Amino acid sequence: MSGSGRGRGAIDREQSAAIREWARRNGHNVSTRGRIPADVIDAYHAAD
Repeated sequence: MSGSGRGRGAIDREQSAAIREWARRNGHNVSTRGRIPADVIDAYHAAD
């Protein structure tokens, strides 16, 4: 989201699966696209 200069998103708990599901939940282009977009990770973290 936004286009943050290294927004990052690393929690010491597994978030990667949830990022993908949250992405799917929002209808983002993940799973249909390879990897997880860092911008999507950032979006996941920014999205409250």
